[PDB]
Amino acid sequence: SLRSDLINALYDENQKYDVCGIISAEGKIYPLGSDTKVLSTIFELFSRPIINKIAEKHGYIVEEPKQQNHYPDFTLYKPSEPNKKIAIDIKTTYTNKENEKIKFTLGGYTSFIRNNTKNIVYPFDQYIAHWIIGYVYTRVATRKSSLKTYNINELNEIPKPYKGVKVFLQDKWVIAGDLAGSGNTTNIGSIHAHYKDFVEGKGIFDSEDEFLDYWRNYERTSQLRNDKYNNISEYRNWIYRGRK
Amino acid sequence: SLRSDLINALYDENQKYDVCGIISAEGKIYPLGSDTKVLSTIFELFSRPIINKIAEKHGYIVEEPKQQNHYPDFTLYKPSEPNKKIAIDIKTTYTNKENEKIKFTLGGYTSFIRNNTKNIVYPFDQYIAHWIIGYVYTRVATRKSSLKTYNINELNEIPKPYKGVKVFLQDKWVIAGDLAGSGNTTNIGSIHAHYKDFVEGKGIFDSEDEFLDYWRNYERTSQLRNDKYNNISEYRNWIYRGRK
DNA sequence: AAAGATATCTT
DNA sequence: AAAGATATCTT
Ligand SMILES: [Ca+2]
Ligand SMILES: [Ca+2]
Repeated sequence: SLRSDLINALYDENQKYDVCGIISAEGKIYPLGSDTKVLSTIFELFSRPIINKIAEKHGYIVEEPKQQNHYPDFTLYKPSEPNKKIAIDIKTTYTNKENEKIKFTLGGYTSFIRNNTKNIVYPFDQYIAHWIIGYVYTRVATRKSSLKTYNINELNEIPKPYKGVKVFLQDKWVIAGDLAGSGNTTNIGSIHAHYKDFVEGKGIFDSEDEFLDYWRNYERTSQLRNDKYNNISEYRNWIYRGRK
Repeated sequence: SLRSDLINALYDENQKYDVCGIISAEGKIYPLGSDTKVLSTIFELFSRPIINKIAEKHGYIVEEPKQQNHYPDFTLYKPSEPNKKIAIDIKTTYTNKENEKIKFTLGGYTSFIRNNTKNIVYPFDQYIAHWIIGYVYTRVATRKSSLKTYNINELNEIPKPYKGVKVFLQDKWVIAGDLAGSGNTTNIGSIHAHYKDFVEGKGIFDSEDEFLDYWRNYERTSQLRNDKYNNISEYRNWIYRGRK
């Protein structure tokens, strides 16, 4: 399917190619930075061509946002089915060692999930799926990457800012956790778990209806949450009390 | 000086090279996206080797943050002058048509400017200068040719997501404005003016002491600024009255 | 954890 | 503008 073909293409492309720099039209190469900020940009650009290639094989148009603070990264849709749009968003995180627990931020809990047209390319009720493409890289220990430039014959001398990178495709609701991923920017937190848990889809929500309801009523601070719910157990108890 | 040599080298490099993609160690090239999240990253990486080359000719050490979430991008200093450190930060913004008015976010007003060791590589009082390397680009809409991968022999055929990149080097206090650059992430706002105003330093503050005092006492919300000051005129009146 | 830093944009 | 979106990290 579109999903199985996209997952296989992403696994493959990642296995084959290691991004190592930015290149000018003149052929001069500038090495990469160490932060997640440079690597989440690089992972998004890396996935673009793949997503477009797989979508075209399946008859889906691909549209990126026109505005800069909108979701999702990629909107897939057949022109004959306007309300079967698929949302694909790329998220990234790091580990210091290969097998520790990781976690992502999964977008806002106060924007398009509470308002049908807030910060989103198409009305939220036109989407039938919300997929996360998750990248995880292991930081290199060196905090002094290269400060020189390179030519096309020195490609294999360029220090890579990661040791290993893994990628998965999973539904957003399935890997969603019950604790905020950020405070002032109010992001859904994902589960806090090993990499295999995201691939396998071992979450905490019983359904996408429960995931949406949880995040739609989650309070912005601890103070407010202490009178309602802080976690999935307290949310289920809030449901028993009659949403009060 | 360090400064004059730095801006000549930045301006020259901008003029002679055009970034057009991310390259892998295998040689495959991925085209660029058109938003500031991508261009911000590319301009930082492009400037890194230039900053280090010029810094080294003046006998300055270049140190980058060891942790994410810390200012500044580049800390320059001599072993003989440890309390005369120079902070350099790269800021980027865009324009829809060449030469319209622009504005930048200049860093938090609630971190290192109010707490000497908050979110900064070195205590804030060891720095004697805070420079901004400002990048401005005109946005160019992505087309179909940006959605595939390229080989090195097609470098000059890759479509760029930008045009007319301009760069300046200026003191943070000199280009600082009196209105916040962001709400929930409490950043200082720069003046709102044309590129030449930034080059020439036509800001609203009379001194770096006034800049600092203004942003150290600026309240986070309009509700609170209503009773204090919202702009330079109100701040100067408040000061005239005895800070009340 | 919770809350607020890191940079910039939109309405 | 002011206020809160865009991603993700630290503490
Ligand atoms: Ca996104
Ligand atoms: Ca910075």
